[PDB]
Amino acid sequence: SSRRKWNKTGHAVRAIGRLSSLENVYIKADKQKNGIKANFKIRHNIEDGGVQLAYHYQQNTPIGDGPVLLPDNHYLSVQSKLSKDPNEKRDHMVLLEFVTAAGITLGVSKGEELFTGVVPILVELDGDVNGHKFSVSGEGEGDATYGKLTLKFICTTGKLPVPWPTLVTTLVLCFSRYPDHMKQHDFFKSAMPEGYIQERTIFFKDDGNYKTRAEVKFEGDTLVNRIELKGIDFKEDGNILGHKLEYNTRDQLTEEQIAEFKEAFSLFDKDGDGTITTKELGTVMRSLGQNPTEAELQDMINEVDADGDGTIDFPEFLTMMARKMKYTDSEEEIREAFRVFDKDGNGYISAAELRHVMTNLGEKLTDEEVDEMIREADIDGDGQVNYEEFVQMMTAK
Ligand SMILES: [Ca+2]
Ligand SMILES: [Ca+2]
Ligand SMILES: [Ca+2]
Ligand SMILES: [Ca+2]
Ligand code: NA
Ligand code: NA
Ligand code: NA
Ligand code: NA
Ligand code: NA
Repeated sequence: SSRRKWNKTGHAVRAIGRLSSLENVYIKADKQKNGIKANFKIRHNIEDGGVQLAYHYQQNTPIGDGPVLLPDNHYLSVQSKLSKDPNEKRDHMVLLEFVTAAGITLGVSKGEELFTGVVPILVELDGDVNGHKFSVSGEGEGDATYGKLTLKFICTTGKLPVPWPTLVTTLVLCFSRYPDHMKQHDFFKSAMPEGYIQERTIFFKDDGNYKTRAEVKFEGDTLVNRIELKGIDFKEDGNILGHKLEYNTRDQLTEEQIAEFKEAFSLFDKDGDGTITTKELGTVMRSLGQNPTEAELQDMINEVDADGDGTIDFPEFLTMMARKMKYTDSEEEIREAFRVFDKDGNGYISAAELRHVMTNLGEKLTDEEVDEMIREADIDGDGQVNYEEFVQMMTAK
């Protein structure tokens, strides 16, 4: 009962953490190359705690001379699920994926006609990472109508020398659902059938990088992604070549974890109308130190604003807290979070610093309950909460 008094205030923090970060795929026109540029960050969980980041840079250039749609700035959201086929002797990856355009608020080309139904997909990649060659064959299909891909990947050369997740980004964004108001912004479909070239450089923080080059085009009725990948400067024992990444990753919101999110949701949603406004989000951040402009609040809300109505619908909110427990935060992000409470920087959250936050955030919290709270997390016994004591209060299971 003092336990969830953490889970509430902790999720409220990890929510402002999420709204402050850039988890999507940010697309902008590249008129220079009559094509587009994209950039996003990828979170790879490490099987024994922590996260590997992969900072992605992306060029798309069309293959033919056909006029193409060059979009205003928007983004995609991807939701990847990796599983195994249990009949499958070979090194493989079953990939389900949902891909949705958003980030233009409220107020078709020949190409789209080609994606109206279900389309066969074939993927062929030849890889060299630190000189370990491998090859990968995929088949599956894309209902563009829903933003759904289903694909199976086999490593044709035996054992893959890199964790499968690192390849997911590399192994067909022409299957994104664009909403009706955004159809004039789908370059990918516009470029079909002749195709686009998809070039990426992918930096794994504290490790090597991939250079990828991909022909994505129709061959008959089948959409085909052919890829060369070249990895350099990886560490023999680092997270990639040491296969130290989680494959599976946890997709299970216990009944009870959704309810933790609603208790949080309701800290922002002060009027209980089931949506969070710039006004309400401002109110909570101000009572927690930060002091952002109208501009920042709109851009934070627009990071998670599916319907593009300029507010966080209770559902839009759950989606984002689901993400933020699915993928591990970085040490930078946890520190930023700590420093919301550790309002002096000494590396310890005092009884008197928890009060300052709790009672600035608007809760009764008499000097009895405040201490019941501290004691909850205080493993080493010191009457204060240190950074590693904090990371325990901010994890699942
Ligand atoms: Ca509200
Ligand atoms: Ca919304
Ligand atoms: Ca302190
Ligand atoms: Ca302590
Ligand atoms: Na340009
Ligand atoms: Na073209
Ligand atoms: Na190669
Ligand atoms: Na690039
Ligand atoms: Na290459």
